[PDB]
Amino acid sequence: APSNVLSTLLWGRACV
Repeated sequence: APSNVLSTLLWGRACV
């Protein structure tokens, strides 16, 4: 799912 706020930290790794 979209990182939104924390997606960035785990962008392309784990935003869920």
